[PDB]
Amino acid sequence: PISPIETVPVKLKPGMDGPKVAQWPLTAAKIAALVAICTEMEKEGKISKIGPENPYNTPVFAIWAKLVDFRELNKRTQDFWEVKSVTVLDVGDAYFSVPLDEDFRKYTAFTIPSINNETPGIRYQYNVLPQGWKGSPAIFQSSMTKILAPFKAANPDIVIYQYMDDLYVGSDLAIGAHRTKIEELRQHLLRWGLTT
Repeated sequence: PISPIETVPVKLKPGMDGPKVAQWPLTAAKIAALVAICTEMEKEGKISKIGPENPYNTPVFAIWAKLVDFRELNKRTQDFWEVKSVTVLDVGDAYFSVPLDEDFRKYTAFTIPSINNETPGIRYQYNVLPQGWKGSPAIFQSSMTKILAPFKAANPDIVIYQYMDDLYVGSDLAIGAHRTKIEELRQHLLRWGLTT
């Protein structure tokens, strides 16, 4: 889903405009692939079609996994403040549940190419943290930290540590009472839109 957390305000570096990078033609398999991916993403509110008033563009590609090449956007984006039983929870896909600042969404515009240069191509922008964008790790870690604050309070007998994309949970609880804690954690995250 999309987490009910407030967005972090983000800006381009001073005197900078958004990227306008031309999209590489894609393999017909790749385009059909992206179209299915984006369709669900749109259905889920993760991305939105955009109008002629958005002039920006960043190249995407498929690998099916959609990949965005935010090289150019990353250069124009402000800097961020970069910061026994053990379970490692993969929260990599939970980026797509954290809202992206509304005023910044327009800079993430991308185009899925049209088959055979026929149609114009569908334009979308992100409503959530895109992967590979400069500020996602820092905004995600920060949001994750606020979401976990109440859980850590109630369970100070557990060490929750995040290396980006992974949540490391450790405790000296027996394998059963620890596994139960992992499950209470997963349900708490779920309350907040994050699925793990």
